[PDB]
Amino acid sequence: DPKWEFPRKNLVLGKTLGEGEFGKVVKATAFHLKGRAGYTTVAVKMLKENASPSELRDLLSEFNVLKQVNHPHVIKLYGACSQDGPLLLIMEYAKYGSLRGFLRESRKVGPGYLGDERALTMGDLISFAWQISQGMQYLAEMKLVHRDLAARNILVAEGRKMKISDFGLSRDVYEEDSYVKRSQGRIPVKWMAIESLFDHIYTTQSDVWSFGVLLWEIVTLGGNPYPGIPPERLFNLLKTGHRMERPDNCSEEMYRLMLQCWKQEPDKRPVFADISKDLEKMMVKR
Amino acid sequence: GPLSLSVDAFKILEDPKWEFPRKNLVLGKTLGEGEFGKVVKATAFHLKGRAGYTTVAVKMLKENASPSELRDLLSEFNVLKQVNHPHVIKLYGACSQDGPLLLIMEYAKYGSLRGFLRESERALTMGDLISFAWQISQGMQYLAEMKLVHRDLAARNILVAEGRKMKISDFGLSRDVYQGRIPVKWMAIESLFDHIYTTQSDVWSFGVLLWEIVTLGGNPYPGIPPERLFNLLKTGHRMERPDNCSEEMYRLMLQCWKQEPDKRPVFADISKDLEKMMVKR
Ligand SMILES: CN(C)CCCNc1ccn2ncc(-c3ccc4c(c3)OCO4)c2n1
Ligand SMILES: CN(C)CCCNc1ccn2ncc(-c3ccc4c(c3)OCO4)c2n1
Ligand SMILES: [Cl-]
Repeated sequence: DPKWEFPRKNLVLGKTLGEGEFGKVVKATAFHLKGRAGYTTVAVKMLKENASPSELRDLLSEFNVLKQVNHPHVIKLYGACSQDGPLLLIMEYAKYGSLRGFLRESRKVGPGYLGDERALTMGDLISFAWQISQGMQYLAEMKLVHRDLAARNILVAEGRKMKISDFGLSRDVYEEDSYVKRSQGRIPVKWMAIESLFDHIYTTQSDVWSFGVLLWEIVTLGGNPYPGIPPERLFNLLKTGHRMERPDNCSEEMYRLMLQCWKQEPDKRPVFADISKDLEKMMVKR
Repeated sequence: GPLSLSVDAFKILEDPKWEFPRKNLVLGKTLGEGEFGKVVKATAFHLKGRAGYTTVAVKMLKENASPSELRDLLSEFNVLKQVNHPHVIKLYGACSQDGPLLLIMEYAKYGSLRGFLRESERALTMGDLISFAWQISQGMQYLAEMKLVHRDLAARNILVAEGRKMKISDFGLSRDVYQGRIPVKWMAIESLFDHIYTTQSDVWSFGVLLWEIVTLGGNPYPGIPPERLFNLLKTGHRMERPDNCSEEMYRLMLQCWKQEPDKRPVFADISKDLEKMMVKR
């Protein structure tokens, strides 16, 4: 695709920013990128060593989705090097790294959380969740299920702007408004809706469940969901109606929004437009 | 769904052959973590009615495990409880009643074959490498006769136990003849193009393993990205004879990579070529 193809000689790769089930991401610079003169600092996504077909399919899927979507709170694709060498996706650089990393650093780095980019209040946290909701609201309009919504898969960029990232597992639902997988998925159990875990059904409403988990991660400043609970225990724990407890740093209204995202019946869960409205009300009143 | 049914069976059956009391198990240092989960060294008291403490390896889910990772563990339990061979890593038991699911396995003090070769500045004869290749062939021959496809054969997925005995490990992806999770550089052409896996696709993987052995842990198709390998294999390219590799050994490799699965050797033939190398010093 000439719209996206970038000259490989104008890209220079540097240190690894992260490596895992999502693949490899390095910090880079691009010369004469999309008409910007001189060098622009970028992130480059590529396959890790000993890549499987699934990891190549995920890199290509990501390329295909980010070609079609544009939102202030979705990480930007700028280009690709897809000829005569490894597939490289050139992306928007997010200087603060993952949201999980950023929130966790805030327990340790002053001014920290207060109940300046390192100073955080409950207002900041509600704003982070609101930015992510708006991104997801747009993605749902675009008939996309992300499936991998989690604090580790959100990026924090210039001005502490939230950028939804990690589109490798995202799927089109234009027909039936569900994505169904015969085999077992690669989404961590503890972020999965009950119907995704038992029935392999992914919808915008299963993204709403995952958003509720992300909400619990945000207010706990990067806490580990269902802490101490082995993942195989979540089958029984969720079907008997157990949900994570209200954490210490959480209003009743915020906990009620989480509980609503974890309703057993997907249709009883709020939609992203309603989540964005609930987070707007919370902001304004405080 | 299929996984909730297996998890629940596993927590319920409490099979006295396999269930090991959690209080008799003492977990020690981490041996390895990755896509295969987490394995730690441990001691097990009265394992299988053995006296005192047996040193064991314990496999468990790593952090943030997916349904795929949990299915791989149960699936390993399912396959390994049915197999018994000196060059296949043994299952001794499971803990399914007390916190995280644990599999209790034969311990391999030298770790992975890949790690054991890359540190070889230890001394190996071509005779040893060919012993290693032969042992794996024996394990694979026994698995194929049981109609199990391993799918995942690689030097990183072979363990080295006491006396440098080879142990085939990583049975999570294995299938009983009668998804895209294997690294592309170990996959047969028909697995890449048509998603077929048979004993003959295990033989292709075995040919890549021979090449890792002879290069003392080399990286297959060095500096070729996996995305390009699809067209290079399709057009009949294969890795060059490596340094310190006989014609005989390299001919065995090339036959494991025939395009037509029917033209590859079976494991009995691979075993016989290494038995014949052996007697012919
Ligand atoms: C798991 N997710 C977050 C992977 C997202 C992969 N795509 C991108 C795109 C742009 N940027 N800009 C910075 C990073 C980055 C920084 C630190 C990290 C990092 C990515 O992964 C862990 O630590 C990045 N990644
Ligand atoms: C990827 N494969 C090899 C994982 C196999 C997992 N099952 C077992 C079973 C028994 N043992 N006894 C030692 C190890 C071990 C040591 C160092 C490692 C290691 C496993 O993995 C990497 O480094 C072991 N693993
Ligand atoms: Cl990404």
